[PDB]
Amino acid sequence: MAIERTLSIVKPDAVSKNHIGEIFARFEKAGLKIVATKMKHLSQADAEGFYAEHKERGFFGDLVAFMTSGPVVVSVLEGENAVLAHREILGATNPKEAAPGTIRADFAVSIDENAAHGSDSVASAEREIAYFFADNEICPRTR
Amino acid sequence: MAIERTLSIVKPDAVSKNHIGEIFARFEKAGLKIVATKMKHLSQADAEGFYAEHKERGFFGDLVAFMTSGPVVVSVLEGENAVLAHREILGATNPKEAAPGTIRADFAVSIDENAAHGSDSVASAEREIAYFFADNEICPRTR
Repeated sequence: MAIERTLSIVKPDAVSKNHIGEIFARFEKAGLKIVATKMKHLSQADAEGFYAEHKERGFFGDLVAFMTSGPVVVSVLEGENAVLAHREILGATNPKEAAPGTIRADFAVSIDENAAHGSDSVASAEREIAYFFADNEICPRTR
Repeated sequence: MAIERTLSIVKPDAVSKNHIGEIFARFEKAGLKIVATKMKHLSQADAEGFYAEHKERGFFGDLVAFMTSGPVVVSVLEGENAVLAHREILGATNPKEAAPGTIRADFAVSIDENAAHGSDSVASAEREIAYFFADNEICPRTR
């Protein structure tokens, strides 16, 4: 259908075990294009701001701790049906419920340590992308 | 077996052909760790500054034009013997002279569009890394 952009995060687990390349390759093989990317070590404030909607939930602290335990790679992916297609390759949030051959199935150890993040929707994608990237930071493909 | 850092650039050809993941994976498979990375679209000044040592060369204009023709990915790779090790997996600058299985052999179409850059020495690596990255930008692995 229409060209969408979605946020990817390779989480501290997948980075520490050096799966950045393999994961990126999954994106690109499925036809998604990386139009922005950067490695970051999120501060407590960064993670808390990003996951702000879950501020009152029981798992908030766990989530913040895991996402600040080490450097991540934050990326913007562009393509047809990007949000859902990205979601398909990632697999279920729960790696034990994730289908074989997906990123979570292949690289995730647990719920907390589930390798990668992807935006849940187009609406969530715009906010998440805007959280990590200035609009002039997202590089159109020339060439 | 002393740990070094070297600069990697995925050039606009390999980026436009969506080989970022595959190339990254080659790095990680070789025991190198990605400790910094970002996608950038180099300005003419950016490119001219980085390649300043070739300013007087005839091919300078072609080099700058190609390296500004589209987005690149600049990265810092870390590991034992990183400079030389990176150059081994990259292969010869000329893809016709590159060994099988190297990045240039697999992803380069020509000498001009040869997929990727790697620092040629420790002195140049220290300069190239500092050109694109603040020390505070290079993320040590904490897990």
